[PDB]
Amino acid sequence: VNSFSGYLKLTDNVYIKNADIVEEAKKVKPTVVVNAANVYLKHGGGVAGALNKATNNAMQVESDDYIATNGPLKVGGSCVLSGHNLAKHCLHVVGPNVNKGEDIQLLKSAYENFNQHEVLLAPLLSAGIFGADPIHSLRVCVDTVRTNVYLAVFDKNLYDKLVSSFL
Ligand SMILES: Nc1cnc2ccccc2c1
Repeated sequence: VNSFSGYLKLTDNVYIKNADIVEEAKKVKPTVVVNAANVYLKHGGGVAGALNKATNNAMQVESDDYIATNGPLKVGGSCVLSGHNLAKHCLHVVGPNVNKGEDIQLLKSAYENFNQHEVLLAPLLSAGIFGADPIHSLRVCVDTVRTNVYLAVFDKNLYDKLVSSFL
């Protein structure tokens, strides 16, 4: 049993809810929250900006030190950093950004990072401002992630379309 409430069950391991991931993280304090990161860990907008704002910029300060030491992530890659006030850990995952011309085949590699964690609170990778089709992102999630994933969708209209269209 876990603390996640109000989710619709899509598969054995994938759950979905219309929710603000920031407000969900604050309530649950999950072991892992996933950030929709870029390779520079520059958290300016979208999920990254919303989570960073909720940490009072502490996520960005930590991230800048990580990049100064290690250099940029790979598209499809990840790193584990602090969850600050939101979670124990934040898994920063880089999905391909279609608005930068990145290979959408890298979305499966991105979701494979989730398999290193038994339970996660996450957004749909590459969806929203990353420019991918969220329906596609949910299909790749279900077909790639084997661990237990609780997906938060910010848009109510999109949530209803994701559920209604789910095969
Ligand atoms: N409170 C907010 C604001 N913006 C967001 C943008 C993308 C995903 C979630 C968000 C949550």
